[PDB]
Formats: sequence, structure tokens, C-alpha cells
Amino acid sequence: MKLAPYILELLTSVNRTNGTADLLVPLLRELAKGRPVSRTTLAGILDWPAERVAAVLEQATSTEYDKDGNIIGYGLTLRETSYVFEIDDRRLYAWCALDTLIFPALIGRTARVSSHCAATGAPVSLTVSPSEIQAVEPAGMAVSLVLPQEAADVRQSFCCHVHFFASVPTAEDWASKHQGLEGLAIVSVHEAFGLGQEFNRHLLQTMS
Ligand SMILES: [Br-]
Repeated sequence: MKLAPYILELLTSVNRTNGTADLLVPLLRELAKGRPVSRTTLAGILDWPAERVAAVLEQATSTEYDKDGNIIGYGLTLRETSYVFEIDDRRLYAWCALDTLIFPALIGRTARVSSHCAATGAPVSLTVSPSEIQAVEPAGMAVSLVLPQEAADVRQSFCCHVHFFASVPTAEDWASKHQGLEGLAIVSVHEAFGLGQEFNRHLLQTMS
């Protein structure tokens, strides 16, 4: 399918205020270590003052913190979701299914991703590396996408409706009982991975 509208809304969702895109990759890399991330650690990596880190995170109202005030979630999260994202010996999570396909290239690590089919509950798993996917179980795994025309922030709609499914037919049957739901589309996990690659290409071009 034509993916430009999906890429565009994802990119528009991240380039909110200066620095969000600039802080995103180092933050994802730190969260991938599986422990809460301090503002000061981020500040050191970016060579920013910590108050500037706080100012950019202040814009990202959906950022998750723990009881210590340290960062535990931004796309990749330490709090349990339906999308398990394992790096090394550390079990992390993601906010939506497409996130799990995007983050490996950004963090530069291979992840073992698992979930359950949103329509049937069947376990699904795959290995996602920066450049390819493998061990796609079951092989016909699908992903749902939405295109809220128009939300500035696609986070809420994707959290709600961007899942893994055991197959394209199962996903399309699920999608059929979402009559009227805006820009709802089903793709294979291969097509979704391609979307993420193209998103990542654009995102990374916008960094210095
Ligand atoms: Br288009």
C-alpha cells in the first residue's frame, strides 16, 4: 500500500519542538539497557545542560516516570504492555506493535519481540534486527495501522489500535468490525517493517 501518509504522521508526531528527535535516539539506547534513565545521564550523552533535557521532555507529555522521577518510558518502556521487546537478558516493552519494528535500527541492536494476536490471543514472536526480520512465528503475521486525519499526536490512536495479528485474514476480519474507523489498514509484518525502515531513513536524515 501507499505508506507516505503513515510515515508523514509518524515523523510529524516526533519533530514536536526542537530536540525531541535529537534526544529520542540516545534515550531509546539508554532505556534498552533495562533500567530507569536519569535526566543527568541524558544530559551527559547529549552534552546538553540537564535543564534543557527537562525542557524537551516537558513537551513530551506522554513520557513515563517511576517513583524516583527517572524516565522509564518513551515508546520503549519498562512498564508492562502487550508488546514484549527483549534486548540481551533484559525484558522491556513497547507502546505499540509498530514501535517494536522501528526501534532496533535506532538502538542498533537485535530484539526478540513477542506478543499475542489481538483478535485470537495466539502467541506471536519474531526477531527484529536493524536491517531485517527473522523467525516470524507464525509466518503470516500481520500488523494494523491507523491514520487519524488528523491528530497531531498519533500516539493515542496507535496505542489503541496498532497491534500484531496471527495472520492477514484474521486481522482483516477484525478490521471488518471496526466499520468507520479512520484510515484503518492491515499489512503484513514485512510491509510494516518496510514502513519502519522508511520512517527511520527520514528520521535519521533530520539529525545532527
Ligand atoms: Br500517498
